[PDB]
Amino acid sequence: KEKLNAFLVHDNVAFYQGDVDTVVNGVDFDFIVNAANENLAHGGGLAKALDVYTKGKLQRLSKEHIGLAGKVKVGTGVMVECDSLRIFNVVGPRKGKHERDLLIKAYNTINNEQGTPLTPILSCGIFGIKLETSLEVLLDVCNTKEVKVFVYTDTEVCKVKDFVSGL
Repeated sequence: KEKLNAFLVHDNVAFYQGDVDTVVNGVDFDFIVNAANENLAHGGGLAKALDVYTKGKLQRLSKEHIGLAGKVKVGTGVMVECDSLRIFNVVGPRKGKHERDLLIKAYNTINNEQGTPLTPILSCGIFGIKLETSLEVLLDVCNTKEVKVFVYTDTEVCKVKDFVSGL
């Protein structure tokens, strides 16, 4: 019944390519993860595209609760319901000394949030973390329930395939 076919499945993890409108409409999932920030201020990248999608109910239901007490740590997420679209706003780390520990935390919050996640690969946008490093942590942490992962570009799709080949 799923409209968009995964370009790759590895163990419990299925990989899709599309923009936000494409994956929200084509993929079966309980909630989508927004790769976000402390004040929840949507740039900028996937966060923008999601807020355009919403719109911008995401930013409004945002702050709101940021807002209500009162800002979000690296990460740690804030679920919002935008119509029939549940958005789990997760703060991934910036590149840095503690990026692997904070990446572990972020994916662990995703994995422990009830339902099938649709997540991007955290922090490999302007945060500067290598896609393959964030994907390594994603697979290590998200190792039981089914999880769906999306990327946008043909470059990203190749990096995912090559990394998964090496496994």
